[PDB]
Amino acid sequence: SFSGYLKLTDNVYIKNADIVEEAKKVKPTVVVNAANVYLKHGGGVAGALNKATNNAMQVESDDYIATNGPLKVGGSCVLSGHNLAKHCLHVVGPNVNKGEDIQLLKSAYENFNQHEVLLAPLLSAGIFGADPIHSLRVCVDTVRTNVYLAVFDKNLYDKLVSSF
Ligand SMILES: C[C@@H](Nc1ncnc2[nH]ccc12)[C@@H]1CCOC1
Repeated sequence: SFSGYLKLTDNVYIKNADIVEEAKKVKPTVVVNAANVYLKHGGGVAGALNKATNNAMQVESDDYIATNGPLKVGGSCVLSGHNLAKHCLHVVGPNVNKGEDIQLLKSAYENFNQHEVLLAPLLSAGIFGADPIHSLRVCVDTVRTNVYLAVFDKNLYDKLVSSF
């Protein structure tokens, strides 16, 4: 049901799109959230996905943290996808603006290998402060399952494709 994606490799595809609008159209099995360790969905992809769930994602996430404590940087958890997907895979990439080790980006992408197909953003890019060209290269060299990347910024999408 994914449409309009450019094929980059055997298993990685990319499109200039808002991941929230893509999830509402496709209703995939798994949508990836660019989470932080506390699952506090304030801005970027996380704030946008949470708003589309009418804050149900944040209520579920607060119950998960009250029970389990915070995630690790590089880690993940599977929660409901609410009205957007069957499941949401909350993945924590390193936030370079907070001094987190960029080597953890490969560990973050390894979480995608537990799922046959995913709709996802570029981890650690945008407000997380890492170089998006590096994030796409780590994605391609780490993920083996089928990943559909939605990149919101038009200008960054064009740069990612033309430098691939
Ligand atoms: C990390 C990434 N943020 C998003 N990529 C996809 N869907 C999104 N929806 C809300 C944010 C968002 C970068 C910021 C703009 O494009 C690249």
